[PDB]
Amino acid sequence: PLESQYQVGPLLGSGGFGSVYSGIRVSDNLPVAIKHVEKDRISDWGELPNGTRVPMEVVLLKKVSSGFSGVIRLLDWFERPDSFVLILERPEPVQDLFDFITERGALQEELARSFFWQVLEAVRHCHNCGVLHRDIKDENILIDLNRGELKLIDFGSGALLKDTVYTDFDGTRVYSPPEWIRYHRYHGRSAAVWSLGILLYDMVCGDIPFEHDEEIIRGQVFFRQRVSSECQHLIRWCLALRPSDRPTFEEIQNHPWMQDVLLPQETAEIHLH
Ligand SMILES: Cc1nc2cccc3c2nc1N[C@H](C)/C=C\C[C@H]1CNC(=O)c2cc-3[nH]c21
Repeated sequence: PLESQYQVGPLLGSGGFGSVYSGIRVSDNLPVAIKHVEKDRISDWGELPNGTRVPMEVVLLKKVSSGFSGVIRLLDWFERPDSFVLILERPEPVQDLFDFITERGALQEELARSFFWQVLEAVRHCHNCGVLHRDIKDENILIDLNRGELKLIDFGSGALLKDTVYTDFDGTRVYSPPEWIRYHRYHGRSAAVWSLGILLYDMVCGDIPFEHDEEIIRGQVFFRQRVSSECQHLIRWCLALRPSDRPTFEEIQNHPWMQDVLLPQETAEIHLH
């Protein structure tokens, strides 16, 4: 079933998420990504409308799937005795934001604005679809280098969006909010805004602002690179200690630093080509 449909290429990466290979769909030569995840390594299980027991990740990807290119598209999935295999769309050429920032260092603010805006549109879409990502970070963002379009990947730490408190977390600790560190409690949207503040800092400074738990709890932001006052203000707002002091997504996108965003194509032409 999987063998007669897909042609497996080289390993793209492996980690907590599992193992992801490059691939081609034989029928139409479509570039794909083949993700393998061990059953033992999945703690978060979900159910389809069919009543079928699948990883939460599959549930969440189906819930976010549409013509919108800001989230990775799940094309197909398969169950093996000891693993689940996910077929994902693969943009070509592509590079993850972590690698991109590593190569460029700190991003120009115009470029950071375009990237951050697109991330915001992607996250808002997820929330509007009842999906919380819980792992927003540079490594989980792909850049379509031709089109200047960004894509959220890896919903393996995600959950159904709810208005009540989360007492579980499996994403990246250095992106997690002080209320998680201190109390093991957080709410979806406000935790997501914190991680977005970490991400934005990372874009404009070339690195994350905090490494240790004590740094997260203190939440004192030091800028190691030249960053405009407007951007600094937005970052500090997203990184407010009290979750209710953090901006809503609307407030972020209405912020003066976020005005006059480039289109993705304009972004690629100026910054990527
Ligand atoms: C180059 C590349 N293309 C991709 C296309 C579709 C989906 C993924 C993807 N990943 C890469 N490269 C990255 C660096 C490799 C592993 C990261 C891994 C992280 N978790 C995922 O679910 C996922 C999806 C893709 N990649 C991942």
